[PDB]
Amino acid sequence: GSSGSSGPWQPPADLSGLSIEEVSKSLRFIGLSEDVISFFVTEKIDGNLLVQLTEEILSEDFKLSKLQVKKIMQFINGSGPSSG
Repeated sequence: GSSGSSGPWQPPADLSGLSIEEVSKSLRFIGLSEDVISFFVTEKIDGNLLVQLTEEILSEDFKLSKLQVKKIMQFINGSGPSSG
């Protein structure tokens, strides 16, 4: 494809290295709220940080919704045999 809008970007296999900026797009994959994304970039949250974050820290500190914490966790781990 010459010119125009093409070339879809996506997150790598491992989330241990991404930058605070890459994270903003990392969540875009699943499609989260505009507030959630910025909530990470504003908290200096990066790739190495995301992987470090846990459901407990996401519900204790972040205190995000039950759905969010569930969506973010699924992104970190990656495993998902349920296949919604």
